[PDB]
Amino acid sequence: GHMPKINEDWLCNKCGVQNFKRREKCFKCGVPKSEAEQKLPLG
Ligand SMILES: [Zn+2]
Repeated sequence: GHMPKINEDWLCNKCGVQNFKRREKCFKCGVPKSEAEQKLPLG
């Protein structure tokens, strides 16, 4: 079926955490995912 693959995690640039893969911001540091690991061309 579908596969957005937005739930693909993102390693933070400050706290460096493995998050809930769907987080817009880190659970403790609160850095934006847009300011972290970029994904495949798909909004
Ligand atoms: Zn963070």
